[PDB]
Amino acid sequence: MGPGFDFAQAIMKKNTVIARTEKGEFTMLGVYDRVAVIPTHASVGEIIYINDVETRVLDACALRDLTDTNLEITIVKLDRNQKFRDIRHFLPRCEDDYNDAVLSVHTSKFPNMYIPVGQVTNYGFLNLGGTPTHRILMYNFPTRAGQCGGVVTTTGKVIGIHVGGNGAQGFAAMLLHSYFTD
Repeated sequence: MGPGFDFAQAIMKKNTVIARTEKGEFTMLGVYDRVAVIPTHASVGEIIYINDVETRVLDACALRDLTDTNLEITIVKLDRNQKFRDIRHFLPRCEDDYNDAVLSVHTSKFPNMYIPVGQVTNYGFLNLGGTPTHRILMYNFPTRAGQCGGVVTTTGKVIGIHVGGNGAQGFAAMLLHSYFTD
């Protein structure tokens, strides 16, 4: 409908796959080469389904900050025959607040879904499903089950992946450029 949705659509069309684990179907953001991200509660194992194709996991790392607190991001390297478009230059370098964000989801249940969520707060600490979690972004939109792994964007930036909600608010884990230095 406008330039926010335009940027969101460009990321969804080239940099997402549908990931399936024993814990469900998730939107998965490809970042560069064969490296992607997914919420840690997806419980990635040695094998994952990517667009319904059986795929070996070459590496998976559940990120924690330097205080050994959960960040809810798992970085996965996939034994896939094709690289993602490199989108690391769209990642923010520091923790920040944002205006006018879009949450975009692509699953069997919610295809081609875009949600304008408005203002995004640097919320910080969240008790997420009983797990102390840091670097949480918050938006005042009643996001529901199935939208986990959803990409949060602004015009020109990919800022986070959806990891939960409380029925009134939705929460995303920050993506930072420093996670994907190779």
